[PDB]
Amino acid sequence: QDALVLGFDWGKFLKDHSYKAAPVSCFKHVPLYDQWEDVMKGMKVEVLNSDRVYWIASVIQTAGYRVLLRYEGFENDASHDFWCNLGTVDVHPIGWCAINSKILVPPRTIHAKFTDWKGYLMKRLVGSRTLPVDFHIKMVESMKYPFRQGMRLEVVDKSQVSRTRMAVVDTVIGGRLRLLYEDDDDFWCHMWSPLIHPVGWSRRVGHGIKMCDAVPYLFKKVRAVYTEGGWFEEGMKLEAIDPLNLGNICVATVCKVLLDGYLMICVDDWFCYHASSHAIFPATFCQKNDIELTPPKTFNWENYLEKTKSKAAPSRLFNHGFKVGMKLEAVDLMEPRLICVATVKRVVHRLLSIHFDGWDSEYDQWVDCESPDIYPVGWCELTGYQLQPP
Repeated sequence: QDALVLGFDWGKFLKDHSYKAAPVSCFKHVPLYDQWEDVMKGMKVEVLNSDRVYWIASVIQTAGYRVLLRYEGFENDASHDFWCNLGTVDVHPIGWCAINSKILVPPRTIHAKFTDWKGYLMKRLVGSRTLPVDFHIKMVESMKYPFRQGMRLEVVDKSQVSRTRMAVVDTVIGGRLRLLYEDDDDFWCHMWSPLIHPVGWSRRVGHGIKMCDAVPYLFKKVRAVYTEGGWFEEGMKLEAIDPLNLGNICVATVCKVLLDGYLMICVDDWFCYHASSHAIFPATFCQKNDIELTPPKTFNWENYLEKTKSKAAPSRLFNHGFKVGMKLEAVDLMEPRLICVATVKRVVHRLLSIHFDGWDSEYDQWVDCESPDIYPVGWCELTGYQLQPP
């Protein structure tokens, strides 16, 4: 028992501490997102009986992809409750045993409760919901990814974030890509990462670049931006999450206007943000929202604009269910191969502060609520990815 070290168990973690998990419906980029919440408490499934025979269980609690199940017949007895990740093969809709010549057997723990188990189950199933038709089928289908090993793309260079660099796709897992540079070092991101781009992008838009190809339609397209009046102009001041230090929201400047609504932003090296990005904010955003602003190398915006003879980028140029204390799995964007137990520490409109459980607060990351680098509880289990414990 003590020999079998399988790593982090969300179940043992969440039971002890009465924690809430961000639900699957908060994450648009994950498997089963579009089939979810036809998952709810009291839903009935056929599952393996562990005390190959199956039995019926009911959802007591949900945490990301994982459901806490209670075998039918236990009623209020919670001592045999068990967790099930809904991305596994051995959870089924009611009726599945009948079509697959399988047999329903009560757990040995409660088998002597009733003689007429069939009648008991009938009374328990009247008006019950079960899993969708083709639920696991629609899931393995959504997890055939457009990005394949061998596809070439442009990725911002971690060592010089003001240029892109060529990379070949190496591994695809759950929409996450492992990248290898054209010229032992590697890079992990999500297929929706604003960091990756089709070949010919940088030259087209005016982005610095070090210097078969994945085609434009494989890549997440950005939002159109509407504004009455002028655009962003070089020299305009704002606030931006520092890409090199994601715990920090910094005093920043529009350093270059590129094509297609893209901007090179500098901290007062340059980094490209789209104008629709949620990682840029109008001057005084942090002050209005009780977020520590990182000043240039007692900061005050009016005084700064004055000392520097600058203007603030106008507010009109800038453009879910998460709650403080919710658990999730978060990429450590400083080492993106690592996905870790995390907690939502702050919710400020669209912005989340994600805290890595066990790690110091300096390691906290600001990310948008729709970031592709945060995942529900059970996600690493569902895809086969390794989760880092607290």
